[PDB]
Amino acid sequence: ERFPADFVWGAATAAYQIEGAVREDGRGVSIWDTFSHTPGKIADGTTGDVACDSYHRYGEDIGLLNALGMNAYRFSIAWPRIVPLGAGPINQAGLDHYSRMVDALLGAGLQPFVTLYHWDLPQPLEDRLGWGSRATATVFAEYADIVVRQLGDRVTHWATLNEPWCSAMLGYYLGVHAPGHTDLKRGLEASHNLLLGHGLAVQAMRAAAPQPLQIGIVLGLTPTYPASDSPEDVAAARRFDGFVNRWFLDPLAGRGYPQDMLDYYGAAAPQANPEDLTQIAAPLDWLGVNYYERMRAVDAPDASLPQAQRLDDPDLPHTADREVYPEGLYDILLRLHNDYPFRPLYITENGCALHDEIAEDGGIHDGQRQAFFEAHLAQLQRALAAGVPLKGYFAWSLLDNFEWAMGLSMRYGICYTNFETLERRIKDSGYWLRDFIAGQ
Ligand code: NA
Repeated sequence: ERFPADFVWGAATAAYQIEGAVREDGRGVSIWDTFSHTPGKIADGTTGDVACDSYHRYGEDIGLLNALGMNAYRFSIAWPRIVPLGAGPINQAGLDHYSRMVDALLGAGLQPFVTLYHWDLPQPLEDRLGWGSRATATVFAEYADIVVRQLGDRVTHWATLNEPWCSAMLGYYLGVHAPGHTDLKRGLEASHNLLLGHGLAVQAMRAAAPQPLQIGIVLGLTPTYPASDSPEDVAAARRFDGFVNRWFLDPLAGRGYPQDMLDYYGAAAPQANPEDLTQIAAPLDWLGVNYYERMRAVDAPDASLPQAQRLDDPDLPHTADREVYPEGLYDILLRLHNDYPFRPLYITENGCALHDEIAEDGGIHDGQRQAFFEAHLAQLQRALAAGVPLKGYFAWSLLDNFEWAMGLSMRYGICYTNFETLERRIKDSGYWLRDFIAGQ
């Protein structure tokens, strides 16, 4: 029933999703400014131009985290605020902003867990192919250096990237995230340059740091299960597992890219010399897992790569946008612990979206979200029992925000955001986490 006395308890956000103030204090244009301002890309016509106004209202965010009894806050720094041209001079006003925010967090007893890259590539870099270019890896590392030099006296726990599978595949293969390209080959190239940027950044950060750091990367992992034991469905499960999970885990673990996937991708695979693989495998202090759903896979020979489609289970619960499968969190952690070298581990996102409203009494009665937390935290207890070296849990999200291609329409917060007034209110699931955490 109990977590470690020193366990990290937080909630998570990303800069473009919450900050607003997109032109303020020298901020440059990101690929998500471009993409959200492109008609038709966002479901509901919204942008991150205002979002939660957390650029001005991070004090209110800190107020929520305190009310919840949290001891940590996962958030991202916007590259466009720091190096507005992407490769070029720094913007001291950007760094001063996050400096003040860091001091405010520490003053409140909240450990900052900083993500350097949460999808907001400076547009001038995208103009030169973005993650399709190796040069972008080099300048990511330079950005990482600058940030750690200024803030690494106070922040020990850093993640280079958030969810490179999204940035590469949704951004450059499927076209549903910024920058919105639709080419497999470019998606795969982007994956390699993201990974190379990660590895270069780790090295740069260790050199630039004023004290030893605890550096990780954050991956979205989706445990995958064949719908039957047929060779066709099992192979479809392996292909999906490789496309999402092992493509990133293996090179990070020093195992190269998975050979099955290299053979499957054929001519679309990127050109990956041994020197790049050595850099990609730069030793980490921790690994973050973002966990939402499983994939129950059936073979789908006529679909695009990886030729595997989800077989829905209507007896399972569904949220606004996903199937619920808490057991998958235990499965993927047990696999990491036993099969891969990363440790310790943090759950850097876990949460759900629902059609939340303010009820007549003023509260938000999101029982399904409460039950979602309760069920996933039970699986974490099981994983801890099995010896998994788990050191923290961050709910996605602290508050409702701009949820990428779904816009403001898809509410993941444990706090409700009124996007007209910018008032935040804690949901019932938030109060449950508060009281659960206080018990711990
Ligand atoms: Na439902």
